[PDB]
Amino acid sequence: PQITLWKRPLVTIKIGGQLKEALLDTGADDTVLEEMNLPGRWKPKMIGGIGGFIKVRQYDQILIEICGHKAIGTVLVGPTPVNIIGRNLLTQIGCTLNF
Amino acid sequence: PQITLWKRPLVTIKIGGQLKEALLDTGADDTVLEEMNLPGRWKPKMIGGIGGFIKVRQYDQILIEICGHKAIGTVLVGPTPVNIIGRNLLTQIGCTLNF
Ligand SMILES: CC(C)CN(C[C@@H](O)[C@H](Cc1ccccc1)NC(=O)O[C@H]1CO[C@H]2OCC[C@H]21)S(=O)(=O)c1ccc([C@@H](O)CO)cc1
Repeated sequence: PQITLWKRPLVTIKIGGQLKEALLDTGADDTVLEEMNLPGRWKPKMIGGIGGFIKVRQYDQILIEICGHKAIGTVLVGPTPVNIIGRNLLTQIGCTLNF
Repeated sequence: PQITLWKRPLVTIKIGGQLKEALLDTGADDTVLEEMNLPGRWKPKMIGGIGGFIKVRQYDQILIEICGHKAIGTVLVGPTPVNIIGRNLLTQIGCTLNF
């Protein structure tokens, strides 16, 4: 679809077999989701945002469906203010900015 | 134009008589610019993201040019690590997400 930006670009995602709402975030390199249970192995990592750095659990090669488009990539889990879909997955679903 | 997301969507902007590089950021409600000494009145504000909150100065009705597209709206000035063009101005230049 074509998404205008008068409202937050919030979409439904499916990850680990669960539905969630997430923000399509072109300013994020990486995808960061709020605390949740995910199967498989993870590794502790750090990520920085506008306010500083947080500790996250990095899950690699995770299947995630975004607004009906499939991606498989890295997902960071930690105390982010909101679920954000970053460019690592936005590229996989073919997302571009247009004006 | 059309901007793919393999790399950060950085564009040149013109604000307060200065040229700067800024992210086209669908994940930001507002526009947040690195510290600069703009004239006029402002209101204090706090905005939060990954890592917590930063203190910014809210200026209203600021003229900004984004890739030759003119806009006018609110800009928040503070210690952000990157210049962020948020949805309040992205709508004014006709920017959409497409996949
Ligand atoms: C977290 C989002 C919900 C919100 N943010 C926008 C995001 O695009 C942010 C931009 C960014 C990019 C580089 C450094 C710092 C910030 N990207 C980000 O944190 O990405 C993380 C994950 O991937 C990595 O790559 C870059 C960093 C890592 S915010 O700046 O904090 C923010 C908060 C409140 C407002 C108010 O106007 C109300 O919205 C406006 C903007």
